[PDB]
Order: sequence, then C-alpha cells, then structure tokens
Amino acid sequence: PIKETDKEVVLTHPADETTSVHILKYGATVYSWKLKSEEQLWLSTAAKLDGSKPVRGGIPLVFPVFGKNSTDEHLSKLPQHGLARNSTWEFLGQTKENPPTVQFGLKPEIANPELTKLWPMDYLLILTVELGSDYLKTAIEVENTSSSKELKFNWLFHTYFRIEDIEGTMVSNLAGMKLYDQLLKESYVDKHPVVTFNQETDVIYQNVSAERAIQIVDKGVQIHTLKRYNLPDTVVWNPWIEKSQGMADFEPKTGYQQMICIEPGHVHDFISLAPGKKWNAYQLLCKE
Ligand SMILES: O=P(O)(O)OC[C@H]1O[C@](O)(CO)[C@@H](O)[C@H]1O
Ligand SMILES: [Ba+2]
Repeated sequence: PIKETDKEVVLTHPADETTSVHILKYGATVYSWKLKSEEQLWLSTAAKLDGSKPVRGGIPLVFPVFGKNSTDEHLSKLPQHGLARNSTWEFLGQTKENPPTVQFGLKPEIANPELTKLWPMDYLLILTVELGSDYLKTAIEVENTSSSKELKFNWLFHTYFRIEDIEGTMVSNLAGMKLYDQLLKESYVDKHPVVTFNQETDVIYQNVSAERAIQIVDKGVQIHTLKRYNLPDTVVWNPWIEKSQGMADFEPKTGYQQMICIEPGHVHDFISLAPGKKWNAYQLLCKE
C-alpha cells in the first residue's frame, strides 16, 4: 500500500507490510527503510524532519554539486552538497501497486527560493522510488528544460547504511580501485583486500560499473549489498568521534559506530547536458 500525508509518503510491501520505506517530501528524503521490520538505514536521533535543514541520515539527495565548489562561477555560490536536499519536492503520485512505486519532482519554481536565486539554472528532476520485497531502488532522471543553456551538475545519493558496529565492519569489492582521499588530499589505488574502519574516512572511489556490487560484511554475513547504474563514483564516509561530536544534529555521539555511508554518484567531474537532453541513473539496495 501507499499512504500520503502532509509531510511524507509511506510505502509498505503488499506481501509483507513490515517491509516499508518512508520518504519525506522535504528533499524527497528517504529516512527509513525497513526490511521485514528491520531498519536498514541510519538516522540521527537529532535529525530534523521538519524541513528546517537537511536530514542527518537516510538518503539525502545531492545535486547540482557534490561538496563545496570553488572553480565555477555559479556552482561555487551554493552550500555544500547543493539544493535538492534543502527543497520540498512535489509528490507526483504512484505508478505501481506491486512493487509499490512512486515519483517525486523538483523544478526551480518549487525549489528553495534562496538557493534558486544563487543558482538560477533550469532543470526538471524526477525521483522514482520502488520498494521490492527484498530491495529498495531509488532512480533519478534529470532533464535540461532550457532551450539555450547547457546544464552542468553532479548527482549523488548520500546513503547512510545502518550497521551494528563500525570497528567489526568491512566493505568488499573495492580492492584495487583508484580513489581520491578527501582527508589526505591525494589519489591512490586501494591495495587492501577489504575496506576496514578505525578512524575518520572520507574517500571517493572511481570507475565502479553496473557489474560491481559492493558488500557490507559483519561477522562473515553480508548485511548490505549496493548496486548502481550510471554512477561511476562511490564516496565512502564515516565522520568518526571528533566530527560526530561537532555536528549539532548528530546524536547519539557514539552513533558513528552504527553507520557507514557508501554513496554512489557522479562527482569526479560534472555531467553536461545539452538543451532538452536527459540523464538517468539509479541506486539499488538489497541484502544478498
Ligand atoms: O554535513 P553535510 O553537508 O551533510 O556533509 C556530510 C558529509 O558529506 C561528505 O562530503 C561525504 O559523505 C563528507 O565530507 C561530509 O562532509
Ligand atoms: Ba567535509
């Protein structure tokens, strides 16, 4: 079933109503995904869900810029991670009952007014969210609705996976891939057979195709599987102790122990879309 309220849309799977996803209209932000009653995503206990600021947890949507830009006249004007997660999207309706599937839209006319004034480029975004019995798919289409100007942008899904204990967690299937390390400010090949975590981690892997599934492992069990289409980059992030302590909406302060962000996107460079052209991609979460 599909249920809309003033603030959000909630999908529940017809075959098992304890499998669900909650999507806040603000940012079209998925903030809970339960698989047979078990929460898959991390959400801060101090996360704002009231539209006052972006949600600390779930799946914030990052567009038209990842991180902070300082090289482009217009993109440099925006706050870190852009304006999609700061805007209230329109619920466009359901498109399927089983699997329950719904769409959200964004265009400048309904976006964050302040940020739209700073980056007055034309676009249409359509997010499609599909809740399967054992997966969650979040798909995006971007259309350049300008008749004259190119549209230049990044796209990333800022997925917060929920885990039991960060220090017991490993991430597999990134061995031998090139990354840019946002902390060390250098690029190198990951020579470790799996990714492990014992300090702040902020890295951007490159050249991940539709064929490469990334697995999150704990006690020899695959607790999450991430697949994507048309998003060659993967940000892997955990703020660790000090950065968690510094984020006012991040609670509890030990909560970095229960999250890992594995974020598929197109962020290594900008996509440029000619007038009237479209780009699309998706993230597919499951538990293989
Ligand atoms: O606090 P936010 O603007 O949501 O950003 C959170 C994180 O996003 C990243 O750029 C990648 O996850 C990190 O460096 C960290 O800043
Ligand atoms: Ba940062």
